[PDB]
Amino acid sequence: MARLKNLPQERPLPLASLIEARENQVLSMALAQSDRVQISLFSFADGESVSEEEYFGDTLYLILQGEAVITFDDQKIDLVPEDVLMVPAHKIHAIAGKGRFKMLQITLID
Amino acid sequence: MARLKNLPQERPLPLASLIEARENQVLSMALAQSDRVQISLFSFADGESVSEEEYFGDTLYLILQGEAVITFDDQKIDLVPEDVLMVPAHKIHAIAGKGRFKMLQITLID
Repeated sequence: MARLKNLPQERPLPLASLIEARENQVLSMALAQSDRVQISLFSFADGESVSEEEYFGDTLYLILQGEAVITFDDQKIDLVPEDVLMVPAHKIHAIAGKGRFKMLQITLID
Repeated sequence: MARLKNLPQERPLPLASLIEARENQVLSMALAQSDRVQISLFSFADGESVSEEEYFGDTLYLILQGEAVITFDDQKIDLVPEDVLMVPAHKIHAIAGKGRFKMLQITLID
């Protein structure tokens, strides 16, 4: 079964408050158990993660806190809190922090 | 095919900036074309919409701008910008603005 998880149901909280940010560690939390959609919170700093990724489905990134940079093909795109960017299926890309940051990722597995 | 849509791909924007808010009108924008997940932006004011809803899948609400109140069963829960609340499948609920507001809704069709 598809289900949302790890989110408040009785007292609302800011989404950024659900994950810490660390200088030297990468943190992640799944917000869905689903075969059709992956929804995750992530935090890291600088290039502590920074793998090149290429997903089979479309992805939206939402910056919750801090600044980040996304790289693909021709461009470095800078992001600040509240920015959203959609990266289409099969677009090779990488994301890195400009310092510490927190983001929400939604990816279609499709 | 499942796909994300109506989101910037080359210049990031704040999610709240993608929809206006109006006193007397309800606005909506789909951010996905999918059979597995519904992702939408909505804005309205007060009880201009305010239907009681009951979804077959889990829903997360994220307040982008303005204030809102969610009602279900025993409780009125107040929300402010950046708050997230998850409302599980089959929980009857209603959402109303405390004035104008904008929100993101993610609902599993499952």
